[PDB]
Amino acid sequence: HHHHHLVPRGSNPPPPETSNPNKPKRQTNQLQYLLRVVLKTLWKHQFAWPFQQPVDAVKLNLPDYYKIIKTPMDMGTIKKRLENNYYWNAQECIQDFNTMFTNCYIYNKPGDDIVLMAEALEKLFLQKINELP
Ligand SMILES: COc1cc2c(cc1NS(=O)(=O)c1cc(Br)ccc1OC)OC(C)(C)C(=O)N2
Repeated sequence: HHHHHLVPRGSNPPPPETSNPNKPKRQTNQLQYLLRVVLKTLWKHQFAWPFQQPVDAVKLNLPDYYKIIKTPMDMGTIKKRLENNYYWNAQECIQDFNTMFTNCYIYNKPGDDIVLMAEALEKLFLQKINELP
């Protein structure tokens, strides 16, 4: 038999939503700070790049990534959610950051370069969180 299962291929899943008209939303002091200070300082950091977009498991040759990580999250998605006023409160946005960091610590090994990057970003995140209004 000449079917060698070379197709169909893998793919990335659809990315998290960044819009949802029926989701409850608010603008709050805390959410404005989350965009203007928290997200924008992490985004500009030289360790941000692995976290600036949904994980492209196809490009990165990480075929196990979406087998292990079932609640993906990234700063591109968070940025867009903040820009779109998607959240109801600060907790929803903070939880997204916490999911992103937790995913990184699940997927990778302590001491890995990616983990060193997440640790540094998480330290900065926690510092900025402490000055939330
Ligand atoms: C092993 O390659 C990677 C592992 C991760 C990763 C990216 C890669 N591949 S890579 O080419 O971006 C890469 C980044 C660093 Br830092 C070190 C080695 C890498 O690939 C070998 O980012 C995410 C998906 C957020 C992750 O949690 N882990």
